[PDB]
Amino acid sequence: MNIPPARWKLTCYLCKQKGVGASIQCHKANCYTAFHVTCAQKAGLYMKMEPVKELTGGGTTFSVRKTAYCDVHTPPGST
Ligand SMILES: [Zn+2]
Ligand SMILES: [Zn+2]
Repeated sequence: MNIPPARWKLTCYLCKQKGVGASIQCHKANCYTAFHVTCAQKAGLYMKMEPVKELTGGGTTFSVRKTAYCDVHTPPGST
C-alpha cells in the first residue's frame, strides 16, 4: 500500500532487535554498525560531536552532527 512512513528501523547489535526508542548508525560506510542511543550512553563508546552553525533564512540554524563509532569499532584502527 501507499505507506507514508519510511523509517528503516535498523537492527541494534546491542539488543539483537530493532525498535524501542532511537537508533544510531556508526560511522565508516564499509561498516555501518547500528545500535541504540541508550546503548551508546550505556557503553560509553566513541562519539565525536561537531556543531554546525548558520543563519540560513535570516535567523540561526543549528545542526549537530555526531560522528560515532560502535564500541567494538574503536580497537580496529588502533589509535
Ligand atoms: Zn540496544
Ligand atoms: Zn561499526
